[PDB]
Amino acid sequence: EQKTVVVTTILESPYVMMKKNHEMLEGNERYEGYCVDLAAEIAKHCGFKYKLTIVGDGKYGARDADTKIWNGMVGELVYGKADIAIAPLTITLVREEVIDFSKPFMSLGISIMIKKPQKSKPGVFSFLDPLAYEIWMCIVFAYIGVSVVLFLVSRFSPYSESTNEFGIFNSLWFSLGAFMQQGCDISPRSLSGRIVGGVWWFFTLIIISSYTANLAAFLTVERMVSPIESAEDLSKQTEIAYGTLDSGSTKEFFRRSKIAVFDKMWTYMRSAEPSVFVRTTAEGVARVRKSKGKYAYLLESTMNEYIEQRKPCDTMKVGGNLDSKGYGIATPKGSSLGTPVNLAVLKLSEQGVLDKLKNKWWYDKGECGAKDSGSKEKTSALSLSNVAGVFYILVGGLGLAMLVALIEFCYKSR
Amino acid sequence: EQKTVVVTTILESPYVMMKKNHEMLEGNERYEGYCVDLAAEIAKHCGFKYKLTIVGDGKYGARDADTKIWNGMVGELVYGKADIAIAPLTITLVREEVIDFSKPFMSLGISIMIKKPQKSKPGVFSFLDPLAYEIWMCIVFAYIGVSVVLFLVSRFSPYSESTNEFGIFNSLWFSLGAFMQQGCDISPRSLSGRIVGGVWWFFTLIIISSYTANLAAFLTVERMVSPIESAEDLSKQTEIAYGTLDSGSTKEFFRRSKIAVFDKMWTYMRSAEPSVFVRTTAEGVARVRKSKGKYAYLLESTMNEYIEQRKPCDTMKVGGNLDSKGYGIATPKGSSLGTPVNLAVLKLSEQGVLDKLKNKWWYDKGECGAKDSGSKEKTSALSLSNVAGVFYILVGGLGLAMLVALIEFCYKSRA
Amino acid sequence: EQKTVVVTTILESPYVMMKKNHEMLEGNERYEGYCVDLAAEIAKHCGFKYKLTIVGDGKYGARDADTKIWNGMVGELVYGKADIAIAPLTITLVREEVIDFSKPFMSLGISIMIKKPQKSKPGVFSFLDPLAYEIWMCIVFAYIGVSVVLFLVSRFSPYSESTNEFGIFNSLWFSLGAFMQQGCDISPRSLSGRIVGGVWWFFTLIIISSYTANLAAFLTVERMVSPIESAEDLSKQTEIAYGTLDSGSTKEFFRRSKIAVFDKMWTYMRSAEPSVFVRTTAEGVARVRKSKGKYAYLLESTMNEYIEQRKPCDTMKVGGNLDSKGYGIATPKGSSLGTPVNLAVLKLSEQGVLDKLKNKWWYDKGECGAKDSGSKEKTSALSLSNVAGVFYILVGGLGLAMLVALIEFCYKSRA
Ligand SMILES: N[C@@H](CCC(=O)O)C(=O)O
Ligand SMILES: N[C@@H](CCC(=O)O)C(=O)O
Ligand SMILES: N[C@@H](CCC(=O)O)C(=O)O
Repeated sequence: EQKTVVVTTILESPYVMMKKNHEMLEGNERYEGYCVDLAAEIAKHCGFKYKLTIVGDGKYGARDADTKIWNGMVGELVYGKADIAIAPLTITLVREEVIDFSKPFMSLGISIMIKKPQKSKPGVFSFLDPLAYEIWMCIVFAYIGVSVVLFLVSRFSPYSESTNEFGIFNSLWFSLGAFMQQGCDISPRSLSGRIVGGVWWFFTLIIISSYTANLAAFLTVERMVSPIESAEDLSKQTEIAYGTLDSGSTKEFFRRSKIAVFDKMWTYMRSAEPSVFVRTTAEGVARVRKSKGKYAYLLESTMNEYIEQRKPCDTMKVGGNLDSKGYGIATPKGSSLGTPVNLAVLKLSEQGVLDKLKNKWWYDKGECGAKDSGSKEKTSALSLSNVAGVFYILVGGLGLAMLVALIEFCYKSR
Repeated sequence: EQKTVVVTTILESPYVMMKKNHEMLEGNERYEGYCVDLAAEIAKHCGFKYKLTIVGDGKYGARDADTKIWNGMVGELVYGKADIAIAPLTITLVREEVIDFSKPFMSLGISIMIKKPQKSKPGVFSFLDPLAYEIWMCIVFAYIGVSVVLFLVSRFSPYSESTNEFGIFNSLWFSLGAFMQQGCDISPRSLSGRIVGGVWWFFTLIIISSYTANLAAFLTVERMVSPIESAEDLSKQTEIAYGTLDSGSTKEFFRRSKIAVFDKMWTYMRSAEPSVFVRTTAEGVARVRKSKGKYAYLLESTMNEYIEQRKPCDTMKVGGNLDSKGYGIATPKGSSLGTPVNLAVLKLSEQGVLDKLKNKWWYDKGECGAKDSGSKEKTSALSLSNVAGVFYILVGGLGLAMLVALIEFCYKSRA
Repeated sequence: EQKTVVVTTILESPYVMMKKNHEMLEGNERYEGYCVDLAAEIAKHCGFKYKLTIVGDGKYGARDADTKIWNGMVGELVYGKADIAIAPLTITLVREEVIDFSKPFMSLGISIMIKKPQKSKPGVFSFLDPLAYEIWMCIVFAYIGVSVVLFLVSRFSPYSESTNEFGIFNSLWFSLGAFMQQGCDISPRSLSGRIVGGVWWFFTLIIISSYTANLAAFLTVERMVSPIESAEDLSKQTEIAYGTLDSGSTKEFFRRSKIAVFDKMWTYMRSAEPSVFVRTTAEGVARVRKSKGKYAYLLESTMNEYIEQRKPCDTMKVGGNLDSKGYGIATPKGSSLGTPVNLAVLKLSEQGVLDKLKNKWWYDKGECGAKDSGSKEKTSALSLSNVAGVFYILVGGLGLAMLVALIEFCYKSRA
C-alpha cells in the first residue's frame, strides 16, 4: 500500500516558510520553500505519497555528552519517528555513524557578518589627491633647483655691472609666478637665462595639463574605510565580541579544531560572558543589527548570501570561506529509500533543476541596490563641503601676512 | 425580399466612434469611423443593404470558464444573433475552430505603455549650474577680504608714504585681474604683499580649474535609461504593476504561452492583488496616467500609437512588438459570404484604399509628431539659446559704463 | 595475510607525476604526487600493503559506442583488473550505476581557457604620444617661419632704423613665449607685425587646446574587452575553434545537456572539421598556446588554476564555473573495502589534511606568482614613473645652460 512517508524538516528561510494564508489553507499548502520544491521533485521521481511534519523542538543538535541520548532531527531519524529528512543538514562524521546520507546537492562554507560601515565624505585636503606623494616632493625639489640655477647664471659680475634685476628673492618670485601660470613683469633678457626659462615653461605646461584632467571624479569618492577585511583580526583584538549558533555543527567544528587561531577563538567563546550564543539565526541577525556593529556572528554562507538580499541590507559578508561542507538527504540506516533517493539527487543535479530552484529562491526576491547599481550617473553641481578645505589655507595666509607685517613694522621703527 | 444584413461591432476608438450629433441623428448616420467606411466599401463591392448594431455587453469575448459557452461578439456570431462582424477581432487558433476569418487587413503586435518622463528645459543662466549657489556666494566675501587685506598691508608706514602704488582701487583691480587669469600690469614687492598674492593665486587655480572640469563633465550626455525594450525588465522587478484587458486575446496569450519570461509575467498577473484588469481600454489608459508611473498597461500596438499621435500626447511608447497577429472580417461557418469578403479585402488591399483610410484616422492629424523622432547623437553643436545669458550681461555692462562716464563728466564739469 | 591491494591511476599533473629519478629508482618510489600522499594516508589508516600501477591506455574511460563495453580506468576496475582506483575520477550518473563512490574529496567546475592578449607598458616619453609624430615635426618649421617673417617685416626701413626692438633674437623669444601661452614682454606696434602676431595667436589657441583635450581623452579608461566569457563568443560565432578532451566526462556532458547554448556548442563541436579533440590535457594546452589565440580548450577549473601557476603563465582563465561536480575514490560494487574508505575521507576532510596537501601542491610551489590581475578602479593616481621623462629634460636643460654660461664668460674675458 502507498504509505505516506513521514517527512521531517525545520522552519527556516528560504528553505521552509509558512505561507501567509496559513490561517485559511490546510495540508501541505501551508508550507512553501526550496526544500518543499525539492521534496516534491524527489517524491515525483520516486513515485510515492508523503506527509509533511515539523521537528518537535526546532533543533538540529547532536548526541548529548555522557548520556548518548540523540535529539533533534537526528533523534527523530534514529528512533524511527520519521522516514526521511529533507533539510539543510550538514554532513559530518558523527552523523554518518548512525544515519546514511545521499551525495551532496549543495556546497557551502563558514562565513562572517558585521554591521556595514556606511560610506563617508572625502577628506579636507582631497584637492591634492590626484597626484602621488613623491610627485609633490620632486616638484618642490625642482622648484628649488630652478630658483637657484637662475640666480647663479645671472649676476655673475664679469670683467660695476648691475643691470640684471634677478636677485635671489626676485628669481624665487619669478619661478613661482611662472608655475602658477600668472604673468610677470621681468624676463631673463640673456641667452642662458632664456634657456633656463624655456625649459621651466615646458615642465609647467606638461605638469598642470595632466593634473586638471581628472578633478571632478576625485573631489567626490563616496566609498572608503572598513573595520576589517581578512576577518583574521577577530582573533587578535577583543573590541568586537562574536559567537556561534548553539546545538549546531559550527560549534562542534570550533570545539574540535586544533588550528591555533580557531582554538584561541573557541577558548574565548567558551568562557566570555554574558552568553555570546543564540538559539535561532534571526535572533543572532537582530542582535548584530542592534549592537551597533560591536558584535559579529558566524553563519553558513548559504544564509549570508540571502540575508544581504533583503531590506534594510544593513549587514554584509566579509572574508573568504574557512572550509567546505555539503548538505544531504538523510535516511534511517539500511532503509530501502537510500539508493533511489541518491539516484534521484544525482539526476536532479545533472538536469540543472537545483540551479533553477536556486535562482527562484535567491535572486528573484532581491530588492536592495546591490542587484543593479551600475548606472553611476554624474553627480549634480559641486557642494561646498567638497571644496571647503581650500578656504581655510586662504584665511590662514591672510592671518599670517598681517603678523609678518606687524613684526616687520615694530622691528624697523625702533 | 432578401434578409437585410445584421452587422455587429464594438464601440472602440478610432475604429467606431459616436457621431457628435448622436442625440439628433437617426438611422445609420449616428456612427462614423474607420470600420464604418470599410463597411461602406464592402457594401458597395458586394451590393447589399445593411443595418448597424452595437454588441450587447462590450466584450470581444472568448470561451468561458470551461463551460464551453461563448460570450460577447463571438457568441453573437456563433449562436445566430448576427450575420457578420466588422471589428478589430484578432485571429487566434481557438476562434478558427468555430468561425471563418478572411485574409488579414492589418498587422500589429503586443506593446507596452507608460508615462512619458518629461522633457528637458535648460534655463537662461544654465552655465552657472556646475557650481552650487553657496560657492558663488562665499567667493565674493573671499574677493573682498583679499582686497582689503592687501590694501591694509601695502600702504603701511614704510619707515616715504608715496613709495607704493597699491591704493584701494588698484588692489581691487589687481585681485580681479588675478582671479580671471587674464594677466596684470603690476605686482607687489613687499614680502607681506607677496605672500598674500601667492595664496590668492593658489586659490584661483584650484577654483577656475574645477569649474572648467565639472562644466565639461555635464556636456557629455544627458539621458534617462528607461525600461529596456521587449519589457523583460517587467519580469525582474515588482516596482511596476501591470495588467491586461478582461476577456481579450492578450490575456489568453499570457495564460497559454510557455515562454518562461511570459509565463513568469502571467504567474505575477494571475497572483497579484488587488485585481489589475480593466473592462475598457479607456480605463487602462486612465490607470496608467493616474498611477504616478507605477503602472503599465499591455495593449495592441495599433491602439497604442493612437494614444500618442493625438492630443494630449502625454504618454510614451516603450519597446517593440512581442509577436505578430492580424485582424479579420469574420462570419458564421454557415454562410456563402466567405468568398466575396475575401475577394473584396484583397481587392481593397491591392488598390491601396486601406492605406488611404489609415492615413485618414491615425496620421492625418499628426500634430505632435513634428521633429518628435529626435536623435541619439552625442556630438550636437551648441545652439545660441544656450549662451544668450552671457550676451545680455555683456550688453548691460556696456550700457552701465556708458552711463557712468556721463555723470563723471558732468561732475568734473560742475565741481 | 593482508593480500596486496592492486591500486590503479593515470599520469596527470600534479595528481601523479614521474619522479626525477625514475630511471634509477625501484618499487613504489618512482611515483610522487598529491594522490600518492593521499594513498599513503589511507594506507596508514587501514594498514594494508599496496602496489601502484598505471592504467594501460591513459583514459578515464566511458561506455563505448552502444556496444556496452567500458574502456579505460572504469573498464580495468569493473572487470577485476584492479581493486581500487585513486584518481580525479568525476562522479557521474552513468558511473554510479556500476561502481560505488565515496563522498567527494574536492570540488570543481567546468571552465574555459584562452591565450592572454599580451600587455603594453608606457614608454619613458609616453607624454608625447597623445598628439602625433608628424605634427611635432611640422610645428618646428612653423615656428622658424613665423620667427623669420616677423624679423624680416619689423626691421624694415622706417622711412630711424633704431625705432623698433624686434631684432632676430627678440623675435625668436617672442614667438616662443607666445606659443607657451605664458605672456610676453612686448608686442609689435606696426600693422604688418600685428597681423603676423594675430595669426600666430590663433594657431596657438587651436593647437594647445586639442593637445590638452586628447591628452585627457586617454586617461579616462584603458581596458581590452577580450573574448566574452560564459561561452558567449564561442556560441555566437565560429571565429574561435574549441573542442573537449576525448573520452571524458565533459564530452558526455556536452552531448547530453539540453541547455540551448550548450546544445549549440555541442552541435558545433560534433560537426566542425578537422578533429578538434585531443588525447591529453598537455596536447589541449599546446593547441591553445600555439594557435595564435584562435583556439580554446574546455577543462576542469582545478586544472586551469594550475596552468595559470606554471611557467611562463601566459594563459588566462575566463568566466566562472559552468556547473558543480566532485571527485571520489571508487571500488568494485559490493566489495567490503570501501565502507572504511568513506569514513577515512571524512576524517581527513575534518582534520584539514586535504587543505594542507592542496596548499603543499598548488601554493607552496607558486613560483609563477606574477599576480598581474590588477584592478578596475578608474581613479588611480599618477605614479612618478609616468612623469620622469620630464624631469630628465628639466635637469638636462639646466645643465646645458649652466655650461653655456662658462664659455660665454671665457669668450667675454678673452675677446
Ligand atoms: N547545518 C548545520 C546548522 C548549524 C551549524 O551550521 O552549526 C547543522 O545541521 O548542524
Ligand atoms: N484584439 C483584441 C483586443 C483587446 C486586446 O487584447 O488588447 C481582442 O480581440 O481581444
Ligand atoms: N575529470 C574528467 C577529466 C577530463 C575532462 O575534464 O574532460 C573525467 O574524468 O572525464
